[PDB]
Amino acid sequence: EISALTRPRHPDYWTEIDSAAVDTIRVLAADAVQKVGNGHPGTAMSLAPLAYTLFQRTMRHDPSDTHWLGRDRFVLSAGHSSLTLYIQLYLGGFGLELSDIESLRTWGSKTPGHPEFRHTPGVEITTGPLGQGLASAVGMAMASRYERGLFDPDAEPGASPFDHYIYVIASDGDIEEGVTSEASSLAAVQQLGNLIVFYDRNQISIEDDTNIALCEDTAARYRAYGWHVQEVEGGENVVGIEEAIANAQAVTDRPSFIALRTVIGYPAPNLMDTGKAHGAALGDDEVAAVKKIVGFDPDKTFQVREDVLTHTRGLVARGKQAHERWQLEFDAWARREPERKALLDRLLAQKLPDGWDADLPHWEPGSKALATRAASGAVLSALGPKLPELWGGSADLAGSNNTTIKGADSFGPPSISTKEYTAHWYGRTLHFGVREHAMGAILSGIVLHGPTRAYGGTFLQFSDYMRPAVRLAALMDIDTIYVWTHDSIGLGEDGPTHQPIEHLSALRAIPRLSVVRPADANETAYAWRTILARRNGSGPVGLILTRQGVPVLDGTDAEGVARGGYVLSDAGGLQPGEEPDVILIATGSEVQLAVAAQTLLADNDILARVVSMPCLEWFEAQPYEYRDAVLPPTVSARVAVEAGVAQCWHQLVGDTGEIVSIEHYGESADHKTLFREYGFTAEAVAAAAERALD
Amino acid sequence: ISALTRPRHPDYWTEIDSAAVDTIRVLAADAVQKVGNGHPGTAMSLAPLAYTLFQRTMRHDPSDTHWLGRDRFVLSAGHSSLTLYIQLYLGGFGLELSDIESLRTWGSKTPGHPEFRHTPGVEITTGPLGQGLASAVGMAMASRYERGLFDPDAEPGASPFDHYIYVIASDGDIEEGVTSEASSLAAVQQLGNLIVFYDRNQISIEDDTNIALCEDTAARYRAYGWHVQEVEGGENVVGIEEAIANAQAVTDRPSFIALRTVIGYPAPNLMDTGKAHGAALGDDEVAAVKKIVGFDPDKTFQVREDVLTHTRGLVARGKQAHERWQLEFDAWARREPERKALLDRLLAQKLPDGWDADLPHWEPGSKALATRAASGAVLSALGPKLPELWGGSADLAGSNNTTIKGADSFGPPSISTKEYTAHWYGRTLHFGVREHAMGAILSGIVLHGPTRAYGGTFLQFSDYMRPAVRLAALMDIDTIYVWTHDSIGLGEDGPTHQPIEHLSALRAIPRLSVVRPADANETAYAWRTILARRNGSGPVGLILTRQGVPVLDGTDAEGVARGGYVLSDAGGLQPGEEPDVILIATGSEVQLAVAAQTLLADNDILARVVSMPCLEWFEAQPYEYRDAVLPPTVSARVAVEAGVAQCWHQLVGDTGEIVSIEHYGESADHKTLFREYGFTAEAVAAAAERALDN
Ligand SMILES: Cc1ncc(C[n+]2csc(CCOP(=O)(O)OP(=O)(O)O)c2C)c(N)n1
Ligand SMILES: Cc1ncc(C[n+]2csc(CCOP(=O)(O)OP(=O)(O)O)c2C)c(N)n1
Ligand SMILES: [Mg+2]
Ligand SMILES: [Mg+2]
Repeated sequence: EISALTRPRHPDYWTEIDSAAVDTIRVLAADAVQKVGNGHPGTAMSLAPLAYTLFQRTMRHDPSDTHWLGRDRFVLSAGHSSLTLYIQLYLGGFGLELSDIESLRTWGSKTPGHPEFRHTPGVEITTGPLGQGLASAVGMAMASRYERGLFDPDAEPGASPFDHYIYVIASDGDIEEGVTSEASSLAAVQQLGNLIVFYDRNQISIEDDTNIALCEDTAARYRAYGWHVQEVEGGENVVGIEEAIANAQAVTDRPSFIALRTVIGYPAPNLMDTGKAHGAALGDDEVAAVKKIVGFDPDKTFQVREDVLTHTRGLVARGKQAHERWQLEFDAWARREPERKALLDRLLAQKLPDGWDADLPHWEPGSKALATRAASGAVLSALGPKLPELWGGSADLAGSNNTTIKGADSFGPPSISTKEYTAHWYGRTLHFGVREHAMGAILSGIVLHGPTRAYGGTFLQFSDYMRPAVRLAALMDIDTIYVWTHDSIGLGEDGPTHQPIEHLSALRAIPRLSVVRPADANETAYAWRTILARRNGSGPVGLILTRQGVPVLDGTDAEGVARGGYVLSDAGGLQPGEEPDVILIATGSEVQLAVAAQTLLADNDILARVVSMPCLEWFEAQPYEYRDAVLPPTVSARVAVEAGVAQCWHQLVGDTGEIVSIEHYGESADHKTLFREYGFTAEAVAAAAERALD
Repeated sequence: ISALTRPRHPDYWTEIDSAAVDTIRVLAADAVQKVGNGHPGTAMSLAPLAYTLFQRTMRHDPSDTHWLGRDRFVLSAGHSSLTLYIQLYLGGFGLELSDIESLRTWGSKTPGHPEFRHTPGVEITTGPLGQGLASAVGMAMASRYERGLFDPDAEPGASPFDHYIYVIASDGDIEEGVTSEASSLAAVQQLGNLIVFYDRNQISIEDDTNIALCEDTAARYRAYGWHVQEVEGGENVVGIEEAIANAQAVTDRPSFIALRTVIGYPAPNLMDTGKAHGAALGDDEVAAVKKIVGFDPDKTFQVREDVLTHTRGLVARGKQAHERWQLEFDAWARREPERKALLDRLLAQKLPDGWDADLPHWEPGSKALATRAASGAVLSALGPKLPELWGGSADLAGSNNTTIKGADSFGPPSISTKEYTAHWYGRTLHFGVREHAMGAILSGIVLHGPTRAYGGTFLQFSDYMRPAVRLAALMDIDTIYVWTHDSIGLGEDGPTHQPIEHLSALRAIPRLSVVRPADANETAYAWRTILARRNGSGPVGLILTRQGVPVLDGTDAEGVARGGYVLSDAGGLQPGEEPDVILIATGSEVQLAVAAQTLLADNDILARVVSMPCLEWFEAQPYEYRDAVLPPTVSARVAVEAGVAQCWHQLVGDTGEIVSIEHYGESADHKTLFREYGFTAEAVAAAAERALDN
């Protein structure tokens, strides 16, 4: 029953020491949680044998260089079981020490409740929101193939220094989350041979026994996708685990899924196989009882036998040696491929090739009205050729997002090629399907895996579908790029389910997400330029683009875009010491109203400054000297214009300012009717400027 | 090719029916050609199916679209709105030919995507892919639970409350994560009366689906536990109708029917392409199509009299079905006077006498109590008195306090577990780790009938369910989202879990009321107001703390119901004496407001404390009330909230202060976090002082 599943099956090399190492994992987890009084001990206990096998034996990595280019990557998607990762990091010499384990979940420690990228050496990604790690792992896998395309394409299956695996530990919760279905469905399409996922199937979650909400045959589901699926029984069946792993490595045309049936919190006599093992301290009695069962001293805590540590720390030496062997192959590769090596070096130093931005498109103020999205495609098409690290695509909307670099092929197995798209393994164009959330997660995987630069595209509205991934990117401060088109009622007839209203405010609220909304075709070009150049740091970016055509304007300025907000034209106006009478601040498709109203106000002896604000976050990060030059605090008469809610503009316009906004849902009609009906006209901007003064 | 587009007409089918079908196709083609944008393709290929469902399959009355006993239909592929419109028209539901001629124009009854309440017989707003299907699930669940309340002892199929939910889904719906989650939980709950067609048609916006979709969708459905069947060809009405009766025969598994189809049949050049999906065919293709079907290529919106006469028979059929049904209902009413009284109470949106008589109270100064604990206490107290109130949690019942004490669980008894006994007419919902599906399901429930469902998860994960939440607000229906662990207050789980931008981001959604009780009593008053429907009929997100908070002096039911009210008046005041300063706070930060009020009096500063549990309710109150609470002559204002500042600027104005958190948190206990991030009475007091000196 409970006894059948928790029976050991140790391989031939496995000594008493290995059994002690495992037992050490289990008690360290129980003690670590007991110390702080809250945490997640149960899963760490049952997964000890698996985690042990992965770090000590399965994976290629070097504990003295967690940045080693050629390392296998591990992702703990079940982020609650952070101790699983922390203890291997400690046991194997990765940088964590016993005192870090003893600091679980305390202010500023290297071991927070969920693992954080950059806080701890050896953590490949922040996880915790369930689904995210698995879905991102898919991205990592995809990136490794694309990175292979760029550095060593002609190498043979397995023979490249750039060949490695992505290992993922997922739980029931990961398996239930929609994002995982999406990412898995697409992983199969892309035949990601080097992705190997363990699913800890343990019939437990926070509401205890999973039967109350989970009846599916997950393994069959994965077979349905086109994954390589295996079922292994029992947490202690290291033999079963190791055979599954080798079977998976041998399959190179399908990502692998190994469902491992387990009893949570083994061997806690009373608490195992319960929800309580998942998310609370076991209590002193259950901890003592566990120590007795494994032959540990129930009166001491954080006990680590010298022989155990001496053994596990052998990974340091094994790692070093693997790294030294790998180095010869790499060095050989560098001599054989000086060109591609120079690229690798350019990408790792985060530099761009000379004159990469020389073909940058330009449009003349007054020329034909051009949609900011069409401008983006043109800019992408121009920079493509000059930036091999740039790839990306769309969530089934390539036509509408303008994300296909002109004359680029598609990323995928040739057997997925269609009439419209030719797929090569080292292709450039990404097709995510109608999978925005997985798209988001994938993009974080891509830039976490390596130095490539990927972007993903969909309608602004569906930033709602991918929100948890965007948030996580910002938390991680990594440089993903989300192309969001059809940014307002401007989109017209598709109606209120599609038209964004709250979206810019809600996105601007996310600490560290830069929301970039170019006023016209040239601001667009200057935007990409600033994004790729990394002028404003290394956080995520949402690039907001219109469906409908907008004027090409006078007064646009690269340097000004890169500053976030700048003066598009003062009113003439003007004299030294000549503040303007009123400041109009606008963004994206509403800057043209600011301008036209500046004309209507001069014709009435009112002198208006127009400020284009393509990125409020970049503006706010500029020093006060610059900000007060653009928005002098002595001018209180201010008007903001944006086809979105007022919420995020109040601090900027102050007590006596006005905001021309949309506070309600839209309607199914053409854009011109919509902007008119909702009062997005030069006259309304003018009239607000006038009230701004009284 | 094609044998796919080959007809298979049953034995009753006449020439007329073939004309009826053909009319659907051209009506669709013209209807899009007129306005010059839209989605014609699918509406053409789905014609036979749509025709069969409304004309024949469904039990409904086209002159009472509110008929209690009607089969419900959901077109989850919202873009093919014409498929629903044309059947509404053809079958006498209220739409006329002029409505069809008004597709996608300002204020017409036929917007781009169907809109609940805008058109008679649209059951739900759809358009964001996945939403309709996921909610259909919720509808199915509602019907079961509604049967429990009205006619439980009736026999399988013998109830007037027994009917079906039909759902048309497309490739995009099938790809979307929310669909997976919903489907998976649909099988768990064994929703015998839910029957879904999936238009498997190898086409989406990026042309041929092979570029991003290789899975065997039908297998995947078998894996869940679903009664699956495959039918081949858009024209195979016989296949379709047998599939239909097979599905109705199976009463313990939700049924799924993959229909394989050629998009935009019979458009000679545009069928089977992405261009048939989402643009106007053009004049030639339209012409060509009429020729192929024997229609005048020079006349538009042509509807033969014998066609319409035939299709309109549905009015007559619908009438008699409604009449036969009435006898059973009336029989049922005589047989069940008590349950009829409930149905009547519920339809009139009434609450039983003394329903809020047991409402919990707590004395100011008593043991610190967490606002989530207060919620469960309240829920427990009202459960017995309100049969229509059900719901549960996204695998966090223990942590959300959503189980009504002494309640049973909703599901087949065979999913029962040690912790939860499931009955068919059980009350406690177990969504598992599927927040998005949870959101869509709550919308299904309250759309389907007059029951009142709530759903629970951590505030953080409103991110996972955002597109469902937003769609609820767009429809203005009275869903309820219990969001617990509202801030850094949640402690050691860390920055992936701690909400920062969420209150602001959620407040930004037009029509979502974000209710954050200050203490256990406010919590009780909040529920009272939500269930009373005092503030209208839209969605509510109820924000609750993980950690204990003081029971405060000056809480007031009437004030909560108003959204924002005066909690205390500084001690020094005279009549017509404004306070020196106003402290406005919410939820767990009100205690700081108070405690800084004491520190400010001890310094001869007279401060008003305003609790603002719901800013949207406060904003909806007349200015007389608002100015009574927040007199415009007092500029010296301070807001306090453990979230971002964004939503608070308009309220505190130019010279006010905001005590906010502008960055991500940290993994430590809650007291350390509030201290480190400046959430103390002193910091509130110091900010009051600066405001005065501005
Ligand atoms: C999207 C999301 N929803 C909810 C949570 C809260 N949560 C953390 S772990 C968990 C379920 C635990 O079950 P399982 O995934 O089986 O992990 P186990 O305890 O077996 O290792 C939940 C609901 C979360 N982190 N992310
Ligand atoms: C969540 C979401 N993402 C994207 C869209 C935009 N969109 C509308 S339909 C569609 C895909 C069209 O293909 P499919 O659903 O298979 O419809 P078909 O052409 O077969 O009728 C997309 C991406 C949407 N409406 N909702
Ligand atoms: Mg589990
Ligand atoms: Mg399709």
